Amino acid sequence: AARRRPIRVLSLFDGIATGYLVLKELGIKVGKYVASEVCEESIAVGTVKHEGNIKYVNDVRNITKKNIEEWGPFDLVIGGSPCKGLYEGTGRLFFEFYHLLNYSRPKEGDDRPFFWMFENVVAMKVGDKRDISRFLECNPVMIDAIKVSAAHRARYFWGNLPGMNRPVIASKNDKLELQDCLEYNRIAKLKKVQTITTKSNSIKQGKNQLFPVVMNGKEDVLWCTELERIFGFPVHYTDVSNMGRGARQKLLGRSWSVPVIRHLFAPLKDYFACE
Amino acid sequence: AARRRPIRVLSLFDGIATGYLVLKELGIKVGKYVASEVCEESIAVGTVKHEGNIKYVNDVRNITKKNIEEWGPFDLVIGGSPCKGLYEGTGRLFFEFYHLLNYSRPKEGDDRPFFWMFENVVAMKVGDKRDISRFLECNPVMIDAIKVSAAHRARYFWGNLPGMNRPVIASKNDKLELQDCLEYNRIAKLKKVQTITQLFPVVMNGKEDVLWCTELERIFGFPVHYTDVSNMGRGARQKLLGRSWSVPVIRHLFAPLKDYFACE
Amino acid sequence: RRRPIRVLSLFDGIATGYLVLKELGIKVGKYVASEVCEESIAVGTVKHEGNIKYVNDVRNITKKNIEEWGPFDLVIGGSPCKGLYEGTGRLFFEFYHLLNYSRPKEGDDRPFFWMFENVVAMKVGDKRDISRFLECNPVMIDAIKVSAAHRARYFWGNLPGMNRPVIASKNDKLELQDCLEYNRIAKLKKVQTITTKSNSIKQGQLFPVVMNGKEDVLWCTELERIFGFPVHYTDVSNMGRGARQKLLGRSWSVPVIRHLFAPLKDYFACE
Amino acid sequence: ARRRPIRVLSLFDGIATGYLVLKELGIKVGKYVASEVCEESIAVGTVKHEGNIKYVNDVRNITKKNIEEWGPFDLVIGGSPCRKGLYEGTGRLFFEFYHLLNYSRPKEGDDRPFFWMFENVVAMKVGDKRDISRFLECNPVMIDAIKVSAAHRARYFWGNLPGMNRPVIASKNDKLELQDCLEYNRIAKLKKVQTIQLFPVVMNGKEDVLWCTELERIFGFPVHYTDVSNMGRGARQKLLGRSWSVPVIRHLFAPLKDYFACE
Ligand SMILES: Nc1ncnc2c1ncn2[C@@H]1O[C@H](CSCC[C@H](N)C(=O)O)[C@@H](O)[C@H]1O
Ligand SMILES: Nc1ncnc2c1ncn2[C@@H]1O[C@H](CSCC[C@H](N)C(=O)O)[C@@H](O)[C@H]1O
Ligand SMILES: Nc1ncnc2c1ncn2[C@@H]1O[C@H](CSCC[C@H](N)C(=O)O)[C@@H](O)[C@H]1O
Ligand SMILES: Nc1ncnc2c1ncn2[C@@H]1O[C@H](CSCC[C@H](N)C(=O)O)[C@@H](O)[C@H]1O
Repeated sequence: AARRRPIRVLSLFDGIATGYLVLKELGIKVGKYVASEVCEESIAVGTVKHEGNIKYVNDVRNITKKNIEEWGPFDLVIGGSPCKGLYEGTGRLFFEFYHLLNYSRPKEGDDRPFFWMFENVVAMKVGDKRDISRFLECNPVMIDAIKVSAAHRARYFWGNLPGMNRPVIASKNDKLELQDCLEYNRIAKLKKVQTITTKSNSIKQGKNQLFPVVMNGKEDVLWCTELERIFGFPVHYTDVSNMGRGARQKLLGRSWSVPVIRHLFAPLKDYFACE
Repeated sequence: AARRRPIRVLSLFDGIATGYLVLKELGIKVGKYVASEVCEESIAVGTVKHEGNIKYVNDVRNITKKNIEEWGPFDLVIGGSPCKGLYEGTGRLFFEFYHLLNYSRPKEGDDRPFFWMFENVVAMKVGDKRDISRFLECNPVMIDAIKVSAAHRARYFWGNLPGMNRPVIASKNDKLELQDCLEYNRIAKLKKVQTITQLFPVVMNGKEDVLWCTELERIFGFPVHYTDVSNMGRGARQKLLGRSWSVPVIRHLFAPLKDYFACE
Repeated sequence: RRRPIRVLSLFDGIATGYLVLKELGIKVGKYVASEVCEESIAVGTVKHEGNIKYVNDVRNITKKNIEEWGPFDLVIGGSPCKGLYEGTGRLFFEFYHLLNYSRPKEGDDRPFFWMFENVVAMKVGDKRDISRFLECNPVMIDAIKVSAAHRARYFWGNLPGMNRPVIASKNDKLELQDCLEYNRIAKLKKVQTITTKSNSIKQGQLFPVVMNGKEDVLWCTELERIFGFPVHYTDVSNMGRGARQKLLGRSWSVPVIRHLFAPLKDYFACE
Repeated sequence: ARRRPIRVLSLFDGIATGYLVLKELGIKVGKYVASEVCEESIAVGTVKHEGNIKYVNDVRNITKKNIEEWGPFDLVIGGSPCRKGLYEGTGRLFFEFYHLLNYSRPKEGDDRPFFWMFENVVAMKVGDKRDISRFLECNPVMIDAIKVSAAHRARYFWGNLPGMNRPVIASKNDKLELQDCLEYNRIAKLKKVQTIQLFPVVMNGKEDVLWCTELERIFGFPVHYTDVSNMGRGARQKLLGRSWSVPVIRHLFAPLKDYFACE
């Protein structure tokens, strides 16, 4: 942290503040974090677990250039689309990411560094993936969390962060297999779970809808605290505002894999203040 | 400057080649004119009436960046949307124009002149009009042909052409009212025809009658018998002219390009 | 001391006669047409700015009318292309009677010219019969000598130098590639005879024109050139391919009618 | 004063009513050319007139070279064959009469007298009556034989003969009523026969049709004028049914005496 400043981030579709969490877990000094989220449950998680440092705004469709020019400047712009295709409904929110990203980019004649990233699910009509790549002038890299977690989570990542397209290597602290994410006296029938959506149908193996955990000879679904270890979140990250299996699995099912995002944000320690 | 060159233009959704027609009438040298059009009847009009000077390609969807670097460079990129909204069906062809326009833009910092234009009708959702303004980073200038032609054709013009908000004035040769565009022994009830896509406008021999194809051509400012090509009857001639630009509106927009490219 | 020509054209069609007299420079003082096609009437009414006095079905033209509209210096007619004494063929007799009513009274030296066209494809007895009525033998004139299309037609009449052999002019477009628009190659040099039905374009059934490697039928503006009509002569009253090919298929070859009317500059005013 | 015999071409001559009327009229006939194809009809005028009538053939085979050879002619006459109408079938044989008539007319400006006549039935389409008048440049005069014979025979007569509209008067020798035409012991129920369902004649209180000799007196022909070439009841009535009425023609031809030689 020499002659550099704290980072100034604009996270759209921020969810449960995965981005702010990683910048802190890396030790990057976070000067400003602007989140555009509508889920009042998701908003509760970042407001509490990060002690109101995140400046929450509102629906991304009501953000204007005048706002981007005032809240800014931004060093980082990140967005993860909501998991009808592109030009219909929720998918066409990407264009709201497109415009705010362009409004945030440095003006002609400002060589200052500017990084961005946009995640989207791998399950996507190839006409759409080809289209986003045309808008962003950039081709995605597929990063599967299986290499760094105990879950299949294939996602496409556009952007320009240093060493994105670098291949993924695990760390010694990553709970690599399901038995490492489980609580006491729980035996994982498998090693890697299938992809996890918001619905409970994603917790049982695809072929016969079989439970992945066996406690006391009887099969059981995963607990909420065990989902948090699978996605790399801190334990009890989502124990907020009286949420049950319903919400907790919704907020996590939509989320990023934290060890994946840390793989992308790790080189940002080079360009901004750290402590 | 003074050492100018002929103009290199890519025209998407070209139709009946109003852009090339307005250019040669303006007196500007055209070195290349690349057109993207899929209507064989429309293709035939610009192919015949301009002696193959127009390079046709195909469906704009099949144009890649390699094509733009082969056929380029370009000084002018012009496009007119096909009149469900923007994000569905034929409205979303605009994004194809959006990418090919950005592909064709000069290299960053290249001081060469480069101008573009995009047209769309006013009968458009305000949500789509704003979104196009957000994509192009530009606000439309509305120009109605009523001031220069005998037609109601209000349209939005996105672009960076010199002086687009310039006031629209008529020429000495602009056929302003309907009676100036009619064939022999025909009298016009009206003086400015409403839009073309329930009283008849023309009375001949005391019997009401619709306009003729040759009369539609004079209304939009096209040369007479401009659409008499490829056995097209009243049907095709009307839909081609119905979807087409008004010539004096375009000549108004393209006029200041003479001070940037060659002439004669 | 000559005066403008006064002509009565029966079965007038698209006013080929008026168009040719004009292109010759003969001053026309009165042109009385008998035509029923509302499309054809529109073509001569517009292209000649209403100088042609249209009347109607020839069967309602009476002697009292010929004496009112007259005198006539030229009386021309082309038959509708079942034989003579049946159907539309026997309209020739309506031409026969109006011609004789238009003739100068016994004791009038004034010049009087007439003409009657009919198709070569005709019963051998019907050709003898018309020639018996008109006291005149026909001369076969084929547009193929002056145009790019076979058009064999018989011409009864008494115009100066009809039976003269046909020779081409410097501006006649004799081969098909002279009548085509841009980027079109003619597989042929001379088209077979053209009729109203669309099958006249396919050569007994090859398309005559090739564009972009794909063969195509003739366009309308190319038919106008093949017959010698001015281009866009039939682009009138929202007519599509249906009417244009119908009117031109029945039409006269303009370079042929010019051949016959050219010596009439000697007998009437010209400017 | 210095007149000559009459040179006549009769088309569709039938049983030669023209040559009969001319000699009965007292007019000197120098040449009579007839176009007829019925061999029985041909036989009547050949025998009843001792070959003075020059028969040629079907009118359709008569060319202008013939009309110049056999001519000149002073009289051209023709009766139409009596329905498809004019422009179909036997109606259009009129046009063959048309051209041969105009072939025979004098050179344009020649003052010599030339007379023609065309006959057709009143049972005619008005459109064909109008067309024939347009061709001939002439309007027909209707003459019914009822005024001079004992029959209904109304026919149109196109032509240029002197006084064709002249009022029809009967002569002292015209057999006017049916009883005057009948053989012995036969009584006529009627006074005038309709054109050629009760019987007209009653012989010995029994009904009976007319005899061939009685038909010959009805049309004004000489008695036994058709007793030629083994002709039975059928043929004689056919020829007489299609014939002219002799007194009607004599009416038309009477004024020719003041133009040609009479003896
Ligand atoms: N119209 C809108 N404006 C702003 N945010 C929206 C939105 N519609 C959906 N969102 C939010 O976008 C988020 C996308 S899910 C992904 C969020 C992030 N990757 C995470 O780790 O949680 C959801 O939480 C949803 O609430
Ligand atoms: N998918 C596609 N690719 C290329 N061109 C298309 C297209 N779909 C429609 N078009 C063409 O785009 C035109 C839009 S109408 C506008 C034509 C033009 N403004 C003029 O002055 O004539 C239509 O003629 C249509 O044929
Ligand atoms: N009964 C009638 N009275 C008047 N004209 C008629 C008619 N019947 C047919 N016609 C016309 O006669 C024409 C014969 S076609 C010949 C027209 C002329 N030769 C030309 O160059 O166009 C047709 O146009 C037809 O409309
Ligand atoms: N093709 C033809 N050429 C010459 N004569 C013909 C003919 N066809 C029919 N005819 C004749 O025309 C005649 C019509 S009957 C009229 C004959 C006359 N009126 C009389 O007094 O007898 C018939 O005798 C018939 O034989």
